[PDB]
Amino acid sequence: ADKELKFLVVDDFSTMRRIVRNLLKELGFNNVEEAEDGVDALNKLQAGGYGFVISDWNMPNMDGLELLKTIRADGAMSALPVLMVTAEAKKENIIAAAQAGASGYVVKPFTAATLEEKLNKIFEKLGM
Ligand SMILES: [Mn+2]
Ligand SMILES: [Xe]
Repeated sequence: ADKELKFLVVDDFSTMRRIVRNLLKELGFNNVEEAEDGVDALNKLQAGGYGFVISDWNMPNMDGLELLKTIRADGAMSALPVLMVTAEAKKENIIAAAQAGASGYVVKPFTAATLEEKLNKIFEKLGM
């Protein structure tokens, strides 16, 4: 995928945001920003330019499911790819997120390999 693609990384914990960001760097993506929750994320997406979103689920202000639903419901971002990266692993949460339009779902903890694999899976289906 285009190495200038702009990513938005969302999680309420810096450690994870940091892992994701560094991982993206390895893959060749430097246009990367961070957000700490749904609200903070929506504001930046409103700033335009974003082409991909990686997000956590449990976060104050607006959690990841809500963010996802909001992004898919907005005519201006509805197809924005959204990859869930969360510790929630119950099948019931995966269903909800998936039904809600998630482009992918990764469970924490995860390896460098797993992430890249999922990202490419999403690129592959969107022809990116
Ligand atoms: Mn969290
Ligand atoms: Xe994330």
